[PDB]
Amino acid sequence: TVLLEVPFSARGDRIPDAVAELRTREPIRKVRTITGAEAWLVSSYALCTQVLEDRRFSMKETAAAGAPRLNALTVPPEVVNNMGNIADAGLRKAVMKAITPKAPGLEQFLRDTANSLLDNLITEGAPADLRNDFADPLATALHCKVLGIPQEDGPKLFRSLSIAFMSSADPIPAAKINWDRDIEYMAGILENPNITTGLMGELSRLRKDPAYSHVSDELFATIGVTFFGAGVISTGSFLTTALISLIQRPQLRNLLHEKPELIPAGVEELLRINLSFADGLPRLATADIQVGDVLVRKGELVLVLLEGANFDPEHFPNPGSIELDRPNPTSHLAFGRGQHFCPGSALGRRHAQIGIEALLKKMPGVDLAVPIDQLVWRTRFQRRIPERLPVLW
Ligand code: HEM
Ligand SMILES: Oc1ccc(-c2n[nH]c(NCc3c[nH]cn3)c2-c2ccc(O)cc2)cc1
Ligand SMILES: Oc1ccc(-c2n[nH]c(NCc3c[nH]cn3)c2-c2ccc(O)cc2)cc1
Repeated sequence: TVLLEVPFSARGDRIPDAVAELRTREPIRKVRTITGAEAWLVSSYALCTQVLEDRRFSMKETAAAGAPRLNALTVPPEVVNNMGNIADAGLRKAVMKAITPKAPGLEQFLRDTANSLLDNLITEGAPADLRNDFADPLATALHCKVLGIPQEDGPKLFRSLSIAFMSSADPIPAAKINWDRDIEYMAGILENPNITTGLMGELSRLRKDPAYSHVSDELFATIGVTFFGAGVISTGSFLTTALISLIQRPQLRNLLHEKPELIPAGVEELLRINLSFADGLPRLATADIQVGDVLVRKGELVLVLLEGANFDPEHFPNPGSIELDRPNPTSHLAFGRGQHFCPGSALGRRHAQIGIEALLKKMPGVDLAVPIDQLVWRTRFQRRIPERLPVLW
């Protein structure tokens, strides 16, 4: 027998029985990644939070030359430190303000786009693909709006993502090609006088502001590419697997349809049980640090298994069930924790809440149109998603 390998399963509709067993017996244990490197897999809520809240477990240094790797880089090394670069350039507050869902028109844009997507589906008739023809276009449309770039440009940028967020043992030639092309697109956007709204609009004017004159010009285009990619792949994938969890629970579906004011509470539970992250979050130990029964050594790789924490019965009793009245409802790790907590968390919540609200209104009888085992789960990818999500209503 060989050392236990990660990831365990590409299926995003059920957590393996093995996670519970692992968490109970060995909440931190050694595993092998797809590159052949060894790593510590952390799977209890307590130890996951300890790692995420201790900056000596570094995200930046996972990109160091010769480090044990979860997967191959699909960005330049320094872009792993993207938020650190943004903060050092003085751009953190501006980036945050631009990607809030409280921007005027934004919530109405989401509703209009979702409703328009659903009407098209209805007109075509069942079956409909809720991933390719609903959740992902909605994510793509949203991030075009958030960035301030043409809606028409969305599908072209989206096409990079099935490779850009691969979880590969080896570097990917196509990833570099798409990167260079997408970076050039965003640089053009910065020079485009028509682009005055959203994130790219704000970055364009900060670029001409004397207070930012010494900010690297390549960081501006990089922010656009990375926030579009991360936002679209994360919201599209989350909404998709959230719709599966909802569909699998007709009474919850009915309840939220009847009482839509419960939808935010519903989405928060759907976030907690969400299996969209295919791998643990990687960190490199920059010191010798005790984690449970293991002294992690400087230079070693640690993987924070989000569903390990989020299904931990010591923190979330009956973790497999959706409870709209938990006393600790946002304390899940779906958005991470600590220094690198997701900057798009508000946008991600609203994308899901509005998508679900529109869906339940337009398709109250929504149900899977194929047996659940017929869903095709994407492999070697940083997210777990079904290639198609056929439904009827
Ligand atoms: C439901 C939707 C989303 C989920 C589940 C999600 C999940 C996460 C998680 C778990 C992390 C932490 C990664 C780590 O600590 O290693 C993260 C970070 C990040 N997220 Fe999200 N995210 C979502 C939406 C978004 C959106 C809408 C954006 C931007 C528009 C975004 C951009 C980012 C960026 C740039 C980081 C890196 C933060 C850093 O390095 O400090 N995400 N996300
Ligand atoms: O056009 C794009 C947009 C995004 C990525 C991307 N792919 N994978 C990751 N994640 C870290 C990673 C893992 N393996 C290799 N890179 C990112 C990313 C996300 C956000 C961020 O701030 C910094 C990088 C790639 C191409
Ligand atoms: O298993 C591993 C992990 C990482 C490296 C590594 N390669 N290049 C660097 N260079 C940055 C660097 C900063 N200070 C001293 N090295 C490091 C490294 C080491 C330890 C550390 O705490 C932070 C980074 C090598 C093997």
